[PDB]
Amino acid sequence: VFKGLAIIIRHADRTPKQKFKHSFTSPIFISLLKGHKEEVVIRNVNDLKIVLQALRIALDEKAGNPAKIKVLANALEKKLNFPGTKIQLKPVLNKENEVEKVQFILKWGGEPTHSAKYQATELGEQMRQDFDLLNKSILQNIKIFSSSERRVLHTAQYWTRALFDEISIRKDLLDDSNAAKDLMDKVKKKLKPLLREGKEAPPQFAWPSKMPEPYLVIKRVVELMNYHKKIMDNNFAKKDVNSMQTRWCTSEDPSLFKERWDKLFKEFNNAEKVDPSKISELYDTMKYDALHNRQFLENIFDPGSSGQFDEPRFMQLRELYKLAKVLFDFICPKEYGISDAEKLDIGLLTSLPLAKQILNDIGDMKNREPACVAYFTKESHIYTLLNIIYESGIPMRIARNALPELDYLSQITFELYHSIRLKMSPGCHTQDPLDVQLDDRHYISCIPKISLTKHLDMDYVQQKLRNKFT
Ligand SMILES: [Zn+2]
Ligand SMILES: [Zn+2]
Repeated sequence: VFKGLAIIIRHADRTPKQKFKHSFTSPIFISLLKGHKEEVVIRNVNDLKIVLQALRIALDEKAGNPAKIKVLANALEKKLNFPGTKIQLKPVLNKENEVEKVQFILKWGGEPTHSAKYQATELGEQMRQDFDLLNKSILQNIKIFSSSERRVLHTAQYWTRALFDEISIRKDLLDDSNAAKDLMDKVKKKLKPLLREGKEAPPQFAWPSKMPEPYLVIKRVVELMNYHKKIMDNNFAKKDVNSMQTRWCTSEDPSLFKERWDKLFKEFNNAEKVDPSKISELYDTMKYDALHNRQFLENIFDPGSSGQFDEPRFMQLRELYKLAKVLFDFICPKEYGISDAEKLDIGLLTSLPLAKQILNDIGDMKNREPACVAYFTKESHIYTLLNIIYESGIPMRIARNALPELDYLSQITFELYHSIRLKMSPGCHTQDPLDVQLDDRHYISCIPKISLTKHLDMDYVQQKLRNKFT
């Protein structure tokens, strides 16, 4: 009895955001500022090659910490051609308005990975199969939206190709708005106390019963992190690191691997200083490495041999992955609101325009004689739109805490049949990243959709929603 579909889709796999920062006083580094006495940003690929050349000059004639110029230079050579890669030069002025030192900040990442096109194409083909079995006329009524971010449009483009300018960027609905950033900071400060001292798993807050107090979990993660840093150092100092993995996608090499983890090891070596914003960073890198650098991850963290044969050795690492998922399940989802009122206000400030559009599109599909509208959005809108759904009081089949992580290519579906059925998918998500069978593509298949509600009267679902718009 199908009549239409309004599907919200998250962007596909992306690389972790990474940056190197160092300050230099040598003249060759100061000359990169080209006389300017304020922050200088470099994003022209040709300008990056010139800066790259400056690092090679510094190398031949010692100008700065040689070890640190190599890591910046090596990272830049591999990353100079990636959109979003930039250099920031922050000059430091002394009492006489003279630049005495310049901070060199190299930032890169946040681009869709080589795996994203595969994930998006499978979904577009799957949806073509699904549609050509429900009603072939639906393909003639496809409308596609995308945020302005490159990673989001990238996902939208390959899904559209797989499904069949038609993609209509809509900044007001699907791009980020500073309306909720004022309120998410009020919330962010509220999460720090939840993790420290001895808060007894405050209220429900998405936390397992068998787990000890949040502060104990953090302290154990620090122990596992301090443990693996020493393994990594021991492996770099003794073994050949360049032979620990035969495939390096995205132009990465063992040096960039060490940098991502060296930073995290620095940020997770004192439990009384762990920042809750950095839990998501730790967990984002663990998925990335488990997806794209498993072999090197195995070997560079391989302890060796402890007497007995085949004695399991990746015990401390599996524990670390498990504990990071707990922290990611009870901090990051609560950046969009802790209390129901916070989840509500942040949810409206972020996704109210999109929510009004969806109900109207469902209303049009009822009056037309089926169609589909796909909105490709950043990760933030999926949580917030979901929060609006729950706080509306509409009868659910599953509680919020029970939903799986809203991973890459997570979807929210509004199926119109008169009756509305809500379904969701966690996207390309796995419960055992260290055991999943991977291809050379470093690509995980997508999880089928699950029903959030049953068939609910259309006229009913509009009152509960329009009552929350006050
Ligand atoms: Zn200037
Ligand atoms: Zn890869």
